[PDB]
Amino acid sequence: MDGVMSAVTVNDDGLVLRLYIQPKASRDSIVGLHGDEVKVAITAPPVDGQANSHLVKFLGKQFRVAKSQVVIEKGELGRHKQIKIINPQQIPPEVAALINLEHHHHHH
Repeated sequence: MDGVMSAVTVNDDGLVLRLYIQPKASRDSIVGLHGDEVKVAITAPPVDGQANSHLVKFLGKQFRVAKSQVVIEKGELGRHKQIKIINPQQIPPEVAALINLEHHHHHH
């Protein structure tokens, strides 16, 4: 929106995943990843029970963590999503690109 650039935060417990869920796409594909936001299209119906199931899955699977480690801080009923990964086990490059800083400047 202005000058902040967010989408995820690394606390002292794990990491937060804040993106914009887009249900009724056709396939769980991240084709709307923004430099300041993240837009993923899940192929889940307009109901949470079905979407939420996919949500806890996509992460729980891709992150391989746990459902007890995946806390939805917001999005339960909104396109927005704020999942929290406690005791992370596997972090995809996607979120790593902002944590691993793929940039360099002859730093020591």
